[PDB]
Amino acid sequence: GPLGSVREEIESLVQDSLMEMVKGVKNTIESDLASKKGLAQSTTEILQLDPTNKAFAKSVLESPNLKGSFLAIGLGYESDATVVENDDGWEPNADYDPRKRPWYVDAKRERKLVVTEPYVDISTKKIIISIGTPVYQQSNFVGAMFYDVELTQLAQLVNSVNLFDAGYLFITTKDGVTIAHPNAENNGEKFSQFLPNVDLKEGTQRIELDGKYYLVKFAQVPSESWYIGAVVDESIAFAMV
Amino acid sequence: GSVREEIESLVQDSLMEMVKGVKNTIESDLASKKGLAQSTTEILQLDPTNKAFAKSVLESPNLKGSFLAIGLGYESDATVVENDDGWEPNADYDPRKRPWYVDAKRERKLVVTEPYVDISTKKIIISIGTPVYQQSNFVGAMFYDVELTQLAQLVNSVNLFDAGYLFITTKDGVTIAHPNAENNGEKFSQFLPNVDLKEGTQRIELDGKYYLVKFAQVPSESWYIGAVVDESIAFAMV
Ligand SMILES: NC(=[NH2+])NCCC[C@H](N)C(=O)O
Ligand SMILES: NC(=[NH2+])NCCC[C@H](N)C(=O)O
Ligand SMILES: [Ca+2]
Ligand SMILES: [Ca+2]
Repeated sequence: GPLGSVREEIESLVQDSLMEMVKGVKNTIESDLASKKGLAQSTTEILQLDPTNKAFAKSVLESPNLKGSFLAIGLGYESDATVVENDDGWEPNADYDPRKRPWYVDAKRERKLVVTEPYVDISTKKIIISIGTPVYQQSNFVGAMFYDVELTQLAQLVNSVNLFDAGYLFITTKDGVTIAHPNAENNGEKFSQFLPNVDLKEGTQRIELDGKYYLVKFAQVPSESWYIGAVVDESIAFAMV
Repeated sequence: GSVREEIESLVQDSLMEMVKGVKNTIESDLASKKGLAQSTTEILQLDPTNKAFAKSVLESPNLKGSFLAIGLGYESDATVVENDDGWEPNADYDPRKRPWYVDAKRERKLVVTEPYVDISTKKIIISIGTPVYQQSNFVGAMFYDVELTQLAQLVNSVNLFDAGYLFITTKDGVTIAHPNAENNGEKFSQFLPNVDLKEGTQRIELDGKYYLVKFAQVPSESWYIGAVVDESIAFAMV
């Protein structure tokens, strides 16, 4: 056990908290996504019993349980770029082409159910992930569907945990864009503005920022390709143990 | 003694682990299936009397692949719209005298039955039961059969080093999960007499052998998780 027996206990405790958040993120988000996946899949299959029937589509997407399980649900058509949608607070722009949206492109490309990476919603302007499913009349691609999922539980998980008064946990994208933070205004920004000179990589990093010493640990969430980050002030943490 | 109390401690650890495992697999499985059964019911409420529409929806691949069997019983014709390729309701089959129907009709909402023997597959199953409405008329009820195979895997995955095993019963003591599957369907007292279906620690004597029995209740259902060990064999191992 090399130099820093109190410093290798901090690192060990941060690793403990980091691992629980990893399991914590999986046990909430992934189990929720799995539930929402099957719901989106059945909805897609039921809808292509009569895909061009947009009245039937609106009827299904206005169904209370389905309507209350997602932020918003919609269908974009290939030929028309017509959008059937169930959000009582959103209607397409003059400029809104579904066929060039991330959930659409992914669904058409994979020819199966897809999940997008965190992007900022157009109506809500919050960062969300969307469940994308392709729609087929009968082997002919007519369009794709979006099932918006707000990352609320990520905001709750991160807020709850306090790394023994020395720091906090946070979540970024694969490109280091913050999506969950105790202070929510860091969301949408690259984590380099509140935590500069830190590489987005799994493992342990130690840096000095203007007279302060910080301990940083990153872990990945393989299924959603997110990074979970842990920061503490090593000086405060050291004296505390 | 201290060693006997350690055994009781280790049995409790395995017991609590199993309770957690049931909630982390079965309950999350039910949670996902309940949301699906609820959305499926409301979709069918667009045209409840449409036999063809119901059939085509119940035959949708993902929906048909997420349940053991899905059906709709009517209050009038007593007819059934089923999606089981290998079944067809006998003349003696009345949907409205089945557990899922009465429970769903009694309640305002979606319901989950106690584990019961499937009339067709003869397996032990639970059914998600929902009411079907038109104009706010009760026009019938639906069932969503769920196999309890994930219980068998949990129960079978336990290795207590020949000292004992874990088992699951209903609130009535009817075994629905056992390392010896031949005990499923019978009351647990058939192989474990003089044990009350109560939460807590019990020590019994059976055929010159001494056993330690510990029960825990799964509150969302009413299932009891049972933990049993041969105290002599347990002493031997640890
Ligand atoms: N609730 C909404 N904002 N719906 C429309 C946008 C859907 C999806 N987030 C997109 O940008 O394509
Ligand atoms: N797999 C089946 N065939 N299920 C239909 C018969 C049994 C069903 N649980 C009921 O009592 O309604
Ligand atoms: Ca709207
Ligand atoms: Ca049939």
